[PDB]
Amino acid sequence: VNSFSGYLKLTDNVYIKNADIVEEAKKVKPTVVVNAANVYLKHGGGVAGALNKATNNAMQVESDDYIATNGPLKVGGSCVLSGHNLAKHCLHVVGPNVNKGEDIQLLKSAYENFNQHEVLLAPLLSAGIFGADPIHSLRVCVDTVRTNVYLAVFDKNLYDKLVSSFL
Ligand SMILES: CC[C@@H](CNc1ncnc2nc[nH]c12)NC(=O)CC1CCCCC1
Repeated sequence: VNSFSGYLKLTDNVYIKNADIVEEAKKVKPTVVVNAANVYLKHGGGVAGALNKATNNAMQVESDDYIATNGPLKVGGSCVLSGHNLAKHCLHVVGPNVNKGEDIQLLKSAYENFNQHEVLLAPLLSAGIFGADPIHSLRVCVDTVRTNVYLAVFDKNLYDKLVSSFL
């Protein structure tokens, strides 16, 4: 038993809710919150800008030191950093950004990072400002992630469409 509330059950291991990931994080304080990152860990908008704003920019400061030491992430890759005031850890995961021309096949690789963590609070990768089909992202999630994932979808209208089309 965990502390996530009002999630609809999609599969054995995938749950979904119409919620702002920042508000879910602040209420739950999960072990892992997933950030929808880019390779430079420049957290400007969408999930990344919203989480970073909620950390008072501490996420960005930590991320800049990470990049200065390690260089950019790979598309499809990830790193574990602090969750600051939102979670124990933040798993920064880079899904492909279709609005930049990146291979959508890399979305499966991105979701594979979730399997290194038993339970995660996460957004829909590559969707929203990253430009990919959200129904496809949810499908890849369900077909790739084997650990327990609690998906927070910000847009109400999209959430209704995702559930109603899941089948
Ligand atoms: C589906 C991914 C999600 C990612 N963004 C966020 N996901 C969770 N919590 C967040 N808090 C702040 N941003 C958050 N984007 C949205 O839902 C917005 C809709 C995308 C399609 C077109 C209509 C808008």
